[PDB]
Amino acid sequence: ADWEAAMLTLLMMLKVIEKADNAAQVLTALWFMALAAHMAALATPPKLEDKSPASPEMIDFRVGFEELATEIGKAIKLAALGKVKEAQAAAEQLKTTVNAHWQKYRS
Amino acid sequence: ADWEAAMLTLLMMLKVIEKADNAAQVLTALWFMALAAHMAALATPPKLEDKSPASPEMIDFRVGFEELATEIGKAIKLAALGKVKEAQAAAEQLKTTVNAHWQKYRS
Amino acid sequence: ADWEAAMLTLLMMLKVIEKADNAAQVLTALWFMALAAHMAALATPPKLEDKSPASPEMIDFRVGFEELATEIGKAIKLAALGKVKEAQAAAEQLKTTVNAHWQKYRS
Ligand SMILES: [Ca+2]
Ligand SMILES: [Ca+2]
Ligand SMILES: [Ca+2]
Ligand SMILES: [Cu+2]
Repeated sequence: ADWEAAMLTLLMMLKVIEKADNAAQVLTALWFMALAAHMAALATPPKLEDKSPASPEMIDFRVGFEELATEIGKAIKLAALGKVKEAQAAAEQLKTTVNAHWQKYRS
Repeated sequence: ADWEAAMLTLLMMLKVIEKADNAAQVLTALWFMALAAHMAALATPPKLEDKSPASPEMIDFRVGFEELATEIGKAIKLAALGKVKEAQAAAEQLKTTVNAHWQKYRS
Repeated sequence: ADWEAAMLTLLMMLKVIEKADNAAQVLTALWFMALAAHMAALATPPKLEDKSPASPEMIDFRVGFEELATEIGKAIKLAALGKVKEAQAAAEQLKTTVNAHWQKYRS
């Protein structure tokens, strides 16, 4: 799975979260977000493969991507604790982090 | 995903398993149990972060957590082989391992 | 999760893909295929554990297994891009790679 596959999975799963009804689905969808972010952890967007693993421009991508992953884990939390709507509220701000990270590296 | 997020996912997925009907769901839910246990493999419960990675008290947590993971894989087995109920019977004993591991490290 | 557990998951998820209707399910099922292939990446089939990690017969298994994983990522693509049927067409050829890899290492 390359970078744009996981990001499109994140964006699609966020739509499944806002349209879900129970806590099992939002926990299921958030875990897929964690799964998609886990598979593309070592991946590189098609914009930065010509920039070094030690370059600040791509290490920006490394902190921003793992910042996305830790916010997902905070959202998986409230879904597991039963707070299904605070998780959906946390998933709404998560879409901001997903949208911003995707736009500056997508096409 | 921290330790208590995965354990609450395990406990919730065990409830989805006993309430499922086919083999695809129990295989789906058991794979999420494997996924939750995989994401929190290197994690540490909020009780032992002040105990060393080489301490016997936390290496107890490392064997007990990976013992949980290998029992999950044995349960993913029977669900994949079509033995949907022997998997649910294996998931019931899996809840014992999940409950015992969670209680001695949860809050 | 051992090797035959993931392969039976792949074979079962391929049946869920051809029977699905939207793009969320096929993306969900394809991500489980990526998940099953990820958990059994370092695993070894019950036929080759008596053959070295540096032997060509098992390194054949290593390239063939990771070739399966990269074809999955190409299938997760079209499902995420909305091309739900080109993904199902890509999942049909994926079953060929799954069947061939499974038969020469299964029992
Ligand atoms: Ca609805
Ligand atoms: Ca029922
Ligand atoms: Ca149908
Ligand atoms: Cu992993």
